[PDB]
Amino acid sequence: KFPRVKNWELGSITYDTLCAQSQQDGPCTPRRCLGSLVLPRPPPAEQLLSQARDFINQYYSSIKRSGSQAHEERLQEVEAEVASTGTYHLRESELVFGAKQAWRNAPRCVGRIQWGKLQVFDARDCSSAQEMFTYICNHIKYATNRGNLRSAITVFPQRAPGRGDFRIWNSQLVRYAGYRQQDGSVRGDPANVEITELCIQHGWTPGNGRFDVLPLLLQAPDEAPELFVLPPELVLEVPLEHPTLEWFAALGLRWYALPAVSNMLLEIGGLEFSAAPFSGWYMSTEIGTRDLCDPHRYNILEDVAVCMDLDTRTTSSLWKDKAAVEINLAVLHSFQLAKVTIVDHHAATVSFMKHLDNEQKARGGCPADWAWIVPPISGSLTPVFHQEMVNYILSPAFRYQPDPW
Amino acid sequence: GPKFPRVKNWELGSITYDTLCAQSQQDGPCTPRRCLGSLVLPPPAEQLLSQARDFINQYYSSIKRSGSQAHEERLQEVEAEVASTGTYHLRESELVFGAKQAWRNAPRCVGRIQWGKLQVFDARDCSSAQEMFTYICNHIKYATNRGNLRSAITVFPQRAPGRGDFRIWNSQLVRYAGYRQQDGSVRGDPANVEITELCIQHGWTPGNGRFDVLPLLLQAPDEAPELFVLPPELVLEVPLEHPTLEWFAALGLRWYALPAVSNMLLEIGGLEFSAAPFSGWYMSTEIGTRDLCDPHRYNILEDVAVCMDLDTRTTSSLWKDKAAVEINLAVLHSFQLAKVTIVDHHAATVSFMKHLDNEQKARGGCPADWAWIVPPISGSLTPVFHQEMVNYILSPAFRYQPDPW
Ligand code: HEM
Ligand code: HEM
Ligand SMILES: N=C(NCCC[C@H](N)C(=O)N[C@@H](CCN)C(N)=O)N[N+](=O)[O-]
Ligand SMILES: N=C(NCCC[C@H](N)C(=O)N[C@@H](CCN)C(N)=O)N[N+](=O)[O-]
Ligand SMILES: C[C@H](O)[C@H](O)[C@H]1CNc2nc(N)[nH]c(=O)c2N1
Ligand SMILES: C[C@H](O)[C@H](O)[C@H]1CNc2nc(N)[nH]c(=O)c2N1
Ligand SMILES: [Zn+2]
Repeated sequence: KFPRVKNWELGSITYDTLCAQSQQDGPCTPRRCLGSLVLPRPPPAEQLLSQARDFINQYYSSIKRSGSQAHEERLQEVEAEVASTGTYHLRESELVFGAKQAWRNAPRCVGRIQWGKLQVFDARDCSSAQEMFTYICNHIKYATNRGNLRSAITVFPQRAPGRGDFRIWNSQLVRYAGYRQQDGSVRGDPANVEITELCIQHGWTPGNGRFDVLPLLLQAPDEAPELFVLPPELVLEVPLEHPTLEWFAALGLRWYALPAVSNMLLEIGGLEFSAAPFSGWYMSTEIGTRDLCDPHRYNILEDVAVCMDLDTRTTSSLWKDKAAVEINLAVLHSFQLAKVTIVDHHAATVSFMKHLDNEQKARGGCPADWAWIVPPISGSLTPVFHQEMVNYILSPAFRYQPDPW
Repeated sequence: GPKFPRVKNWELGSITYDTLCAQSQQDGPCTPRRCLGSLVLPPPAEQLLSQARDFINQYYSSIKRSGSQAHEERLQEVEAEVASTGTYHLRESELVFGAKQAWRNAPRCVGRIQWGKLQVFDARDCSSAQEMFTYICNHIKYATNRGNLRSAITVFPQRAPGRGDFRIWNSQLVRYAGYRQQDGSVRGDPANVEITELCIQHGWTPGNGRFDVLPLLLQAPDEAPELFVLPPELVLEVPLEHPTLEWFAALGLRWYALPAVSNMLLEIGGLEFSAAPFSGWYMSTEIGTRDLCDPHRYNILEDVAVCMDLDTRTTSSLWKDKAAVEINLAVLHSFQLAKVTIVDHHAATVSFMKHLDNEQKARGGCPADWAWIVPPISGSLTPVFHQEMVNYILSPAFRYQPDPW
């Protein structure tokens, strides 16, 4: 029934009872495990109503007023609206609780110890792409806070039956352009070649650098997306330098301060918010290891290794490993020097272990995706590597959705 | 699309579908409700017959005589033998095929590109613990081959109804003792404290070093295990030194050349070989990262970092990452200098990607455990991190079994 969960470094054991609350299926079956796969392969009134009731029940339990008079009336309100219109609307307080629970429930997030502190901006009164842009600029300004980053989420209008969705085409609010060139090489970020081309197609005059901030493509229901350029002063960037390798700064690398996912769907009580960008702060390995070292991304490993005069002739000199460590150290040093919030992978995983213990006491478990929680470098040097994890889907939740184009 | 799991490589953008998983006849630990992929450890003549028929079918398919008169005759011979004795026995060629397939099918082994090159030593005529020791010493001599390691497996008699099992109590043929200290600490390998104590309880006079090779505790059917000391000349070890850090040699670290798992059960056609030690050669991270750096093992990170004069007072200095890389480099360098076979994690993972492609063409897939295939350091710097994997159980197989005590 309840899975037994062991930590091999400490020998401690726990049982996950929270998974019993999962009402949505994952990709695995007794025949085969697909845990390492990245992506998965009006609604029934009864179904929506059951999801709504469960959520409202979650909400009243959180404010210690379960079964109260307020609880009963709210349940009747939801019942009334769904029966007459096929859908319903959340009160702002419920939306706030819901957004925090969705973060708390995200199996792939190692930063969940911060779940209770989230600034929620209600943007459900948005009726145009231009209004979306204003809300997004205010989100960025509040979240960045001159380097003292604050977690936030802005929630745009929910999906509605037979009507197009509000969407942000960009995968993050701040991303660097990727320009395809003659022989097929890429200047900038290869991961963003498609969005860059769409921006150009929608009238953007492209730059030609390696770190050009992309404009936003915002879309209101059933209308073509509109292009908006972020005011440079709102986008805080950090030039990268190394504490002892004087020549590193000359590589001309930099990264933006604010990580802000904008392509995920927020589901709360059966309602779906197709545009609900959220942001916290970076864990250093995201930039130092994946963005800068992935072979299909900036792929700077060899350049740095050569500068360090390492032997790139064979794998056994571990030049890739050495270069990677220095690049991650540069990221940490640079953000600290620029006074911009960032967390290293050791600190982040240590806090996640504390989060697991807190949740075991609070809810009897914590859904977690081991392959995503363990950092991309120095995996076993962190406590999470030695910790067995149980992965499952709880609601409220953040989920992937199809690209709008 | 195809009704089989779709598998993507995110570095290359390539896609394959796994059709081999359709051949699995044993369920794993996952369900649609929750994934337990990160967990380490999650006869009826009628049942035995089905497993035996499947295996014989696999064997005749491998030699391209499926459906032949010989295939049908062998199936009848197995049914007749099980009918009158309750079990059956494998032909020499069937055992060789079976042992190679068990390795080929092992989801947690990154060295499977070598699967077709396994020397299978038949020891099914073994009748005493003394003879088991002779077979084991012969395995070690052949496999070590003075540093030019050769993959091998020695198969002792299968389990038989009502009769005791043949068992090797040690987890590996070569392991270092772990001595619990007065203050509660451990001198040596913390992972081997239990087996060490059992050896002492069975008459072994312990040493007092950090790298004392343990004696073997061998068990013949229905007899107390017997103690055997391995002749030092047969156990090849490698003193550890670093290519540029001259003081590393002074730490007095060392490791053995031969990795030889001895506590796993080899299952072929329903038959169970409780004692079937196998050995290949080490991937450097096994020693440099797990054995030497795990907190619950030798735990030498701080010692090395202090010698490197790193800032061990803060996580952001990445002292653990820096020390781990140098320790792994020392292991590679030392084995190479000693002319002892070893493979670095970059070379091993590249060879495994080739294996995946070979198996896609040969069998339509390859069961693989992502959490185990991705190395413990520099995960995303290797190609396997970016490769989705499907995990499932195929037989013949190597399985864990309960400790004999
Ligand atoms: C406070 C600092 C935070 C830290 C350090 C943190 C860190 C991380 C990291 C390292 C990842 C993996 C990213 C990747 O590899 O692509 C991640 C994923 C995720 N985080 Fe957090 N996070 C933070 C705040 C937030 C906030 C504020 C939310 C939402 C309210 C959130 C929701 C998620 C979700 C949904 C994912 C999975 C996204 C995906 O599947 O691509 N995180 N986070
Ligand atoms: C030829 C060189 C080989 C290399 C480099 C290699 C490497 C590895 C590595 C790195 C692991 C993970 C070990 C751990 O983290 O505990 C592993 C696991 C495994 N290997 Fe291989 N292997 C080789 C040969 C073999 C042979 C000859 C067999 C059997 C005939 C084999 C059977 C397995 C099995 C069953 C596991 C899983 C063990 C467990 O679950 O604890 N390997 N191998
Ligand atoms: N630290 C965060 N990390 C998640 C966002 C950055 C991540 N490294 C990334 O590049 N995510 C892709 C994932 C696309 N599926 C994106 N949204 O563009 N988030 N945060 O709120 O603090
Ligand atoms: N490379 C191998 N690795 C597996 C053996 C060494 C591994 N690092 C290890 O310590 N395995 C534990 C497994 C504990 N479940 C043992 N048997 O003592 N095997 N080989 O045949 O080449
Ligand atoms: C194939 C594999 O699932 C994929 O490369 C995953 C592994 N772990 C990850 N972990 C994090 N945090 N982020 C990622 O993008 C990935 N990618
Ligand atoms: C809890 C987690 O499954 C555990 O620490 C695993 C992870 N991956 C591993 N991978 C390998 N090769 N060997 C191991 O012992 C482990 N341990
Ligand atoms: Zn699974």
